[PDB]
Amino acid sequence: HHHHHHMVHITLDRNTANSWLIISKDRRQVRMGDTHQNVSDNKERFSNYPMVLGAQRFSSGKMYWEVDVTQKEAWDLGVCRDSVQRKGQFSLSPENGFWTIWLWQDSYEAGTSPQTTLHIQVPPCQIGIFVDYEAGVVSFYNITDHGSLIYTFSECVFAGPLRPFFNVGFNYSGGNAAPLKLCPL
Ligand SMILES: Cc1nnc(N2CCCCC2)s1
Repeated sequence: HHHHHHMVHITLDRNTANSWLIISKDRRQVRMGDTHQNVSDNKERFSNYPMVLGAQRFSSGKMYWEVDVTQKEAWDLGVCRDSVQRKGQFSLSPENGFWTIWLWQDSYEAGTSPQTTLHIQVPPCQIGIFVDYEAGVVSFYNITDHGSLIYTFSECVFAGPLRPFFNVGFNYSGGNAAPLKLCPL
């Protein structure tokens, strides 16, 4: 892929974060805390899952960013509609306004409904995410394996502004404490 030149600087929006998340001062890293992080509740916060949005909203153009997933057991990454549901239980699907992939229990899947098995020979330490708004495309790349394609959502119906989407995952196992990090351009 030659999408690197559409690189955008993503920062995390504290106001959308689950109340257990800890975002770094530079707003480029997020991890699950061991308790409530002493913030007030608001209608933006994801209540049921350790999720947060990027501050940036995209309604046109081509955008690229990279996320570090080193030593994590579980995570979700991608984009979502600005108007996705925040409270209660929901599935990650395009019908619900999400275009995502995840790791959980030693397998990688795309967030279609129902979900799709991914075929990854080299476990990624960094993921590239490419959005072509006009084309209706969201693609995921394995930076660790020379930028190899993971998955393409095509014929996407975004139906609104898009926001970068993150889930650091739970840490029931004690093996998933590591952060998600937005990698430098
Ligand atoms: C002013 C505000 N508007 N909505 C708020 N909520 C507090 C958290 C639960 C949902 C209701 S704060």
